Amino acid sequence: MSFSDQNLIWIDLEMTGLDPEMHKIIEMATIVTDSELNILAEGPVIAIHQPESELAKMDEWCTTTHTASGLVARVRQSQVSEEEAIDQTLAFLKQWVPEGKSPICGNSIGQDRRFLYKHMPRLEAYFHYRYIDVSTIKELTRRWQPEVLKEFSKTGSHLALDDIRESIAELQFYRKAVFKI
Ligand code: NA
Repeated sequence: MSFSDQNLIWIDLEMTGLDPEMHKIIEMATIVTDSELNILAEGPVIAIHQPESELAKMDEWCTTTHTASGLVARVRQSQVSEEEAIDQTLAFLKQWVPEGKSPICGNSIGQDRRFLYKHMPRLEAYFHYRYIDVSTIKELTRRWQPEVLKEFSKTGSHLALDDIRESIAELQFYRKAVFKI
């Protein structure tokens, strides 16, 4: 419909930890916005099954966070593998954005990309090599006019779709608060 090589692909992952070589993806969510950040479509929100041996690598922060959110129960009950999650996500993205055109968009999105390179390279390849990291703007704003940041707050639930919605909201806030274009 609104298919455009200017559209942006937003992605957030939840993982069993911070190390792509040791840990696994347990949730993924995608959103497509147009170039002006209007949300066009939300993609699959997928809890990815992992065995107990992989959930058992989670430290206290990860265990308590993902248990309290309900994600661990969803992971245990899920019948979706990484490969199937890639397939669902690509089938969604191909309807909205051409391959290789959108930077990867989110907060500290380089971390998600590391997990995509390791565990979902077919999906990593769908992105342009660049990064749209909303936290770049967060960090520059903290240094250049930190009182701006008290006008915006996040819930931070570590439910992947809600968190990527907050990433988009953060950039929308910066568009009005710190940009003049
Ligand atoms: Na994240």
